[PDB]
Amino acid sequence: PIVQNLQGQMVHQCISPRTLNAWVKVVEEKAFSPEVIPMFSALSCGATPQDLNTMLNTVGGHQAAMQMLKETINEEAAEWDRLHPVHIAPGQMREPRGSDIAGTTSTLQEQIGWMTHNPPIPVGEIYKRWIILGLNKIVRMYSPTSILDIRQGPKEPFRDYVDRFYKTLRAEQTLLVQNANPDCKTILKALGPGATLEEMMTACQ
Amino acid sequence: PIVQNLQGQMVHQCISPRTLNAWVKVVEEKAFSPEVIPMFSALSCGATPQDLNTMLNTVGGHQAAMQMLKETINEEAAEWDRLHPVHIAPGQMREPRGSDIAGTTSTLQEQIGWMTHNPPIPVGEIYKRWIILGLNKIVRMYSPTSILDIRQGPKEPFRDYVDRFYKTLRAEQTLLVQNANPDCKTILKALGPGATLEEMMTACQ
Amino acid sequence: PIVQNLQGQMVHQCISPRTLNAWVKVVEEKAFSPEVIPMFSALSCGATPQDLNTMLNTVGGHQAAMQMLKETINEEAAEWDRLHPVHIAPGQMREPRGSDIAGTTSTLQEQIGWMTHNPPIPVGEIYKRWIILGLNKIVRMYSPTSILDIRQGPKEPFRDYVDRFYKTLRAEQTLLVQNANPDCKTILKALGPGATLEEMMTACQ
Amino acid sequence: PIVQNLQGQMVHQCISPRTLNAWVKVVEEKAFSPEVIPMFSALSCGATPQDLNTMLNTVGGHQAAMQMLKETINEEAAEWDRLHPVHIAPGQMREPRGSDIAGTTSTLQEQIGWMTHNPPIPVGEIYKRWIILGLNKIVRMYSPTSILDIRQGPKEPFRDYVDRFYKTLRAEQTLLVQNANPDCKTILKALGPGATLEEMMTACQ
Amino acid sequence: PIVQNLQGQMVHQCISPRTLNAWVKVVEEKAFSPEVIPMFSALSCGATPQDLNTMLNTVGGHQAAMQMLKETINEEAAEWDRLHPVHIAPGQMREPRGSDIAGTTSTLQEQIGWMTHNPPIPVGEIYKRWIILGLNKIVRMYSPTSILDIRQGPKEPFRDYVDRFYKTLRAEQTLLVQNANPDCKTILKALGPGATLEEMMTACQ
Amino acid sequence: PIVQNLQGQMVHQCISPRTLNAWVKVVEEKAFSPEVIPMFSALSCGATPQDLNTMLNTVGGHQAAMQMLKETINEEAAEWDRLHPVHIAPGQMREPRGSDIAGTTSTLQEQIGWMTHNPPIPVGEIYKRWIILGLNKIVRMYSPTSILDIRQGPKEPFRDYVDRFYKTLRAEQTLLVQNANPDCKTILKALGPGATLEEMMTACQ
Ligand SMILES: O=P(O)(O)O[C@H]1[C@H](OP(=O)(O)O)[C@@H](OP(=O)(O)O)[C@H](OP(=O)(O)O)[C@@H](OP(=O)(O)O)[C@H]1OP(=O)(O)O
Repeated sequence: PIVQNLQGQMVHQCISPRTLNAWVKVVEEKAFSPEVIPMFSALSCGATPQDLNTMLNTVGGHQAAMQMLKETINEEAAEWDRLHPVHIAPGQMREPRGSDIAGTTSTLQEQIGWMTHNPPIPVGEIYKRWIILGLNKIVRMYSPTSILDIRQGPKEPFRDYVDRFYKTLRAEQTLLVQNANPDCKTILKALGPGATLEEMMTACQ
Repeated sequence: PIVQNLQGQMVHQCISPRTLNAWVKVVEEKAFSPEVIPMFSALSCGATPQDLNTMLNTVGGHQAAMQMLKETINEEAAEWDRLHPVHIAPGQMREPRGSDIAGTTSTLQEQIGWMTHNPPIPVGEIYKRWIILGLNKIVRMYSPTSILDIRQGPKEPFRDYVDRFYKTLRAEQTLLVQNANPDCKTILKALGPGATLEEMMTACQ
Repeated sequence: PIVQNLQGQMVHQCISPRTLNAWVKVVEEKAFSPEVIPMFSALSCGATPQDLNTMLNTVGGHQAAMQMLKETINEEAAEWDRLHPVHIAPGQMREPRGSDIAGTTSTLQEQIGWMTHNPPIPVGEIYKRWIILGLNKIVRMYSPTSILDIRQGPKEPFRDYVDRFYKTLRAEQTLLVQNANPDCKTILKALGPGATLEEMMTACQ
Repeated sequence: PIVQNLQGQMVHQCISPRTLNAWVKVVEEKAFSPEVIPMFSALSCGATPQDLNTMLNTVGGHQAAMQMLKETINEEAAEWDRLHPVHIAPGQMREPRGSDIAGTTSTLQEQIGWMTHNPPIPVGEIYKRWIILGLNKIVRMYSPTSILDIRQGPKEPFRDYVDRFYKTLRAEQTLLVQNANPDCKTILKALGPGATLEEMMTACQ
Repeated sequence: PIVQNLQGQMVHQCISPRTLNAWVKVVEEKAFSPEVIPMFSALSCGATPQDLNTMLNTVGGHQAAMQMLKETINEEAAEWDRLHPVHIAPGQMREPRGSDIAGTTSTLQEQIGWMTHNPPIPVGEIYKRWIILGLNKIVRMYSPTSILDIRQGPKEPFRDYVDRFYKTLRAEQTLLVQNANPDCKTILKALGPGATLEEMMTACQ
Repeated sequence: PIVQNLQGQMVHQCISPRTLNAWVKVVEEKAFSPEVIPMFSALSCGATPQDLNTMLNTVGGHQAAMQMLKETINEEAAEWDRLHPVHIAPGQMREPRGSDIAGTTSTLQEQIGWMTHNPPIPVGEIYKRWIILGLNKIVRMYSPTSILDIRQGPKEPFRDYVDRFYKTLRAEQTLLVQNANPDCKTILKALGPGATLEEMMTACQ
């Protein structure tokens, strides 16, 4: 990553073993549950394209997902190249292409040079947006169940039903009342319209 | 978070993997037991709105609770907007709206700019107050038992009863004597009024 | 806590996740065994009143003990207010009351201001003394056995007996010879007076 | 490794116990699965030849692999010596030979001297390229199965098949359709040409 | 402890939770095996008397041992007071007594003042010598077996016997040949005098 | 150890609990497998003689080995004294003897003084060479099997045989073909001379 030292210049620091290990574990434990994406974003704070490639490449399973992600990255890179065509002056900074942003045709020195320029060309932030676009599609694809099949069981506590319902909506990126069991549905119908979630959960407790 | 370096300027630092992992674990282990709230407050010391959103978004379960929290945050944001209406001068700091404080319509650069201004606009401290308001309502809602149902068993040591009693009061946010078993109740009645808790526990040992 | 940086000014630092987790675990594992108190004192080195409240508030069980501690803290605060009455000049440091020292009516900024003043008002050290007074009473109360009931068994090695004896004395805050078994008691009587513990343990080995 | 301190000079730092332990574990757990190579590259960021030799030498098993790697390193060193022949001036920097780059005939002081020269001779980056060449050959050799033997089972979900297929291709460094089961193959044939992987996985879900 | 910062002044630093936890564990796992003493010495590098008392006081068991240690410390303190009698000038450093060195009648500020004086009065190093004197007596006392009872079994490999023999000598602070079994004893007698341990172990392999 | 701070002077730092614990564990887990030696060398980077003695003394078992090591160290120290005889000028640096290099008759202050002198007397590097000489003899002695007894089993995969073969050669510090089973031996004989290990392993797969 690129960090500010104790004296206030932006410098390159090695990715820590703690960071590397945290990412690999979360993917092992959680696969592409939606909460993996904000964890990815937090663990890659200040990342260079080189560091982002490290994090993706260190994943050993889920290789269908990692191929789908490469495809998304190649589409965003090709759209970058459409919007930002490029033409080198000795000693001067060249303009990045899509494949430079994705870290496949650029060196770590060029990446640092772009990211610490005045004004900077935030190649790490741009690449991370492409990656997250790709990861969101994977989360959606790996979602096991439609929101239409989340219905409250006859003996299921309302809180447990709402937890399943919002967990599914999150992964898929009045239905709550419609899919409630007969007993809660009655209670909820009687609350009247524009009830908060707190009020519905209180009523059905 | 925003920290002071070794040379005494306020600078942005990445959220640590240690911090991220501590929060996720405590929610996995403790759910919305009341002691989770002072842990949240301690783990988010110096946080930007971006960092607070990271911590909330990295929770994978309890999605009914996290929806209730979004609702509370939207109410506080709307009250902010009532009290502090806003109208940009090139290069100058804009005034934050509710959604800027909650980190949904502001960038990390704007958040740092507000929090390190002279004088600062403590957007992270303001947002954290809204979050804690929301978390306290959740703790109260998830409290399993009324204080009225905490009564000392015929064979239950007085200390164990008092522990259950104050654990429940804490989550719900002379009753102690009234709910004691016959044997302790006698002892306690005879101590006379304005006995300390130490004196009651000593007497019933 | 308040620490000296690498350049020698006293500055505020966030409580670490390592510190927070160490305290919670030691209370989970050891409850109010006497050795918990020197651990508390070591983990709270340089603490502000805010940090001390964090550490106490993050404990989830033992809520009878934490209520007894609040009582002790309120007594010490009221005695502070007796000895040090208070009357604000724009921009000037106000004098702390008992409730300021205990961190309930003071901000973190005021606490840092007191603790780093020339000369300082060590509000964190004062509060920590009150807490430790309260914790010692709890250790004493939770002591399972009287020293009078620690007697050496007919087959118990003398070393194991002495370990139980001094473990109990520590928690309760010639008896050793009197409570020894017949065989050691004989040996010990014959050593004559003013024998060291090393000499008694050697003799009874 | 060679790192920049807080004041911006390139200095030598000891390899951390965290780094050493991370590498040894990943080799214990993953052997020569392909994802071990990007982990090696990330854990050896800024490494001297001495540090790279440490990491290789601390591996206790897989000694057939570590002998094959020595062979590859000796070939690259001999090609270095072909391209860059060498001839010492008192106090002056000598030119490195292949065996200097691999750290067997150079001291740590010479290695730092080369790597921090203006302009630098990046002996650590050169050696790491040789090592990675050698590691890729080992990954290929230890690949258990040909891509030709990865075929979708009659009851195997398409996603699980694609995961095995791309895991194998990765280690070996229209076949996907040809090796699909009869049911998916039909669906896939009907999609028409130039379907993305996302579209094939959606269709076969 | 007292450490040098990044800028080269000697300053006080809080004892780390890592240090505190390492000590407590090693005593839990190893009791007073001899290797506990060099671990104590390494974990207390730069310690103040306050820090040394922390480390001793955080031990929960072995209270017979910790009482024996207090006795040894009181003897060394009384001998200090014999050799170095003391008589305060406003603002000036007082001379330490035995009980000041052991940290019972001195403040942390006085301890830092002594240890960082020019020239320094190394109260932490002096106290640590007293503690180690006391710990060595405990190791000796807790030694389970006399060296006279370490004899090689008829089926015991010579290496395993030598390991037990030197483990015992270490704790107790030609016998090796005399206590060998008949078969090795013959081999060893025939080697002739002034054989190294390597030669004896080779011969008996 | 002696490290460079953030400002570029060589200063003494305490051995870390992480370092201490890593060494003790690796000896517990691996005994004197050959890979323990490069781990020792990496964990003792920048060590003073005091730090090296700490690491050796913290090992609790293998006391026959640690006695053999003391013997080797005493031989190297006596050869040092032969090559470098010594004769003190008030305030001046004395010349080190063998026992000074091994840290038994020198203080930590003298050791730092030598190691940071201009030019330095690298007492830590010299002692570490003696230790490693001693450790290599121990690895050799504890090697369980002769290379002559490593032969490929009739059902043993060639890769597994080569792993055992090079693991043994490493500890002992055309035989490969001679000790192969009949089936591989045939294949290998037919490859012709000067085949690489990669080619032999490919052929026998
Ligand atoms: O790995 P160790 O040598 O035991 O030391 C570590 C380590 O910090 P260093 O990288 O400076 O060694 C940690 O880093 P990670 O391995 O987790 O990346 C860190 O944990 P944090 O990341 O949360 O800082 C930590 O400190 P903590 O005590 O807060 O766990 C600390 O251990 P000690 O400071 O106790 O020695």
